Amino acid sequence: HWGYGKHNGPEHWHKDFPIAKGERQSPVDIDTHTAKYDPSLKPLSVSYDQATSLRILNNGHAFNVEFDDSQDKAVLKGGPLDGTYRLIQFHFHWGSLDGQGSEHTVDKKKYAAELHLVHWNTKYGDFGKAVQQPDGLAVLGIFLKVGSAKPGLQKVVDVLDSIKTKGKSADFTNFDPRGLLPESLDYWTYPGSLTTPPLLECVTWIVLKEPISVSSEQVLKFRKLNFNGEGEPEELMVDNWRPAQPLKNRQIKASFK
Ligand SMILES: NS(=O)(=O)c1ccc(NC(=O)Cc2ccccc2)cc1
Ligand SMILES: [Zn+2]
Repeated sequence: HWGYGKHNGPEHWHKDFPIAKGERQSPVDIDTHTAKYDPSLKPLSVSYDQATSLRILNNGHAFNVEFDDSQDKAVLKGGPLDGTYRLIQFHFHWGSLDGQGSEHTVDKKKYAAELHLVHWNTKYGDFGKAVQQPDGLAVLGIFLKVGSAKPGLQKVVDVLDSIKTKGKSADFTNFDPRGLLPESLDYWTYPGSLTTPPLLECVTWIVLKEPISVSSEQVLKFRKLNFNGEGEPEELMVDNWRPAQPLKNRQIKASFK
């Protein structure tokens, strides 16, 4: 099965998922000097006040904090988007070292980690239908650098002991994802894909310019998770990122000058 190792990692994915070599794959390098300001972009609207988190799951590739997406409770709108996109889960990608771990890069710079807040377009009724549409998903990407702690991340860090291995879940209610956002909502946007198999070309990417800072102790706790199941040989869940893919016939737009 696919993963992030030498024998099943990103260079192999195309054999089971030929769209890996498609026309709108993610992540990409964001060349800041080549992105163009688009004055018609609207400000983002992040409306997370009624968010209902339910559960945290180690799925063997990352950990997901899942939300109740059966009503408009935590939604993303505006920016490049038409319509209302409901938050279904967030997760991270991270490195074995502070010098790598993000999926997107900025002028070839890699961050220590990257947060993905995954949303789907309510016009398609459910997530499984949305991933089959070119405008089905909107993923809000936020870079993490190592420095000061992010207080709003700590509740996530402290539950990780309970979901160390693949297939473990834990109750995770009343978590407020607003505590994971930076001050500014300035962003870059482009059309792309899921960054893991099945690599579907269904995502409007919205990547914030301002990173959040997390502490060394916080990211070290991410690196204690396991890709394996309980009772299987231990392999640390680190370097669960896909490298930058060719931009091809796309322009990255910026919301700011
Ligand atoms: N790293 S990312 O945010 O691009 C990203 C976000 C989500 C997924 N996968 C699913 O959510 C699972 C699924 C896929 C297809 C159909 C039903 C379920 C992979 C990558
Ligand atoms: Zn992701």
